[PDB]
Amino acid sequence: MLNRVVLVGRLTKDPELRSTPNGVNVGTFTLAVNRTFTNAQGEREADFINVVVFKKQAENVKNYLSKGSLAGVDGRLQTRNYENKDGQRVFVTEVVADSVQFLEPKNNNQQQ
Amino acid sequence: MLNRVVLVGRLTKDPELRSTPNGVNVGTFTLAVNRTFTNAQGEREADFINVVVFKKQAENVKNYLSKGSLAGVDGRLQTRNYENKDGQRVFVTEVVADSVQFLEPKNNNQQQ
Amino acid sequence: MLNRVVLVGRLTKDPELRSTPNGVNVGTFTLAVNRTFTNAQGEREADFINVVVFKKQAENVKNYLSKGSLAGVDGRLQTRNYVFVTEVVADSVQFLEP
Amino acid sequence: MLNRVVLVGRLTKDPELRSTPNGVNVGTFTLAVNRTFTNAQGEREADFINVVVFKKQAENVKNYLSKGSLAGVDGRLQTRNYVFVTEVVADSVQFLEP
Ligand SMILES: O=c1[nH]cc(F)c(=O)[nH]1
Ligand SMILES: O=c1[nH]cc(F)c(=O)[nH]1
Repeated sequence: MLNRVVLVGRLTKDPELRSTPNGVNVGTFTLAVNRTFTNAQGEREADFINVVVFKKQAENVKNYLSKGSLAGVDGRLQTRNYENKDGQRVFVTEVVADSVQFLEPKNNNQQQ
Repeated sequence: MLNRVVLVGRLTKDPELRSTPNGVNVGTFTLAVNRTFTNAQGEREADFINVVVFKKQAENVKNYLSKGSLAGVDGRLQTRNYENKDGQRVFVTEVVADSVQFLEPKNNNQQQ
Repeated sequence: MLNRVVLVGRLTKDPELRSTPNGVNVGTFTLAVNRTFTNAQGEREADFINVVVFKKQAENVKNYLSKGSLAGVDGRLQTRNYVFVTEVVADSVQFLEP
Repeated sequence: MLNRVVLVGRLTKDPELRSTPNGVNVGTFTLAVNRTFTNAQGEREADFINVVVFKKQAENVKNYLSKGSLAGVDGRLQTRNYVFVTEVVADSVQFLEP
């Protein structure tokens, strides 16, 4: 069934890259996306989307993407449930990126 | 900034419609979206997206949408943080629908 | 760069199916997409989008999709030339009717 | 019915700005959208999409957007006629450069 997400935002931290003994690399980062419908002084808010990326895309994210860089994301919305180390159920909604595009560096509105 | 979600899935329960004394109606429902990339016998999984709808769209959802109906959704991805009644922080990612389209009823693959 | 199109409409005619000299199936159809909001006059307009789909999905388009069938399409917007033509290249198609 | 297009590309020429006899500003520009994946030969192709934007957004397109400027576009796919023309009608435009 149809499931498509497109985002443009800025990374809040530098991307992390973990791995499982199953041998696959899993990159994660948070995308801060300012709301367009409230972009005006006195009411600018952002949403913070969790993006997850795997395999090849995941390493090109760790190399070339840094905290504060503008990135575009294209993917699916997916949900998980796990148990944290305390025994509480955790429900997650993340964007699984099919492609991540590097748009602008960290400080492009003062450097340009 | 760009933020677009498009979904087609089936409702897991009947939509709920709450209200605040601020006088605005807030409709909510969960959309179950089968993954396209695993649609085959032996590996069909779905993701369960929380959709939120307001004002007029929200009532036309409660009238005309029921558990098991196929619905299409178009909107933004948004995040909230609140405190539940126990004092734990709760982080939510939901789809805020701009439009909700009614596609097929509950039992359309046996009635058609 | 990002390029994504998502559509839901009905086919105007029956899906067509050709092949490439490389042996790849090329399914085509036109989708009538009603506008969700009416226009200044109140009438409902539809747009007529040309969709293209490849390989085995194109065969399932030919088998299970007919004139008037409701379909969802997910893909890219691409431009071709001779007369400039724009079509949606579907990587995914969803069959909303049996 | 659902109809959504999202694009990121660069303008091929300078944005144009006309008006309707009803007094609404109509901004137009062409966006060159590079394909993310290369083709069977390995070359990178771009698509050239016609974008249309209205009212005050069209004015901010004329002020702040120039040939070669990077822009994001969010809107509908619509079809017009005389020669069949398909354009993206932008409800939102994002300026990726100052
Ligand atoms: O009714 C139609 N209008 C336009 C078309 F391209 C088509 O196939 N059918
Ligand atoms: O280089 C270009 N190709 C096609 C176009 F429509 C255009 O404006 N520019």
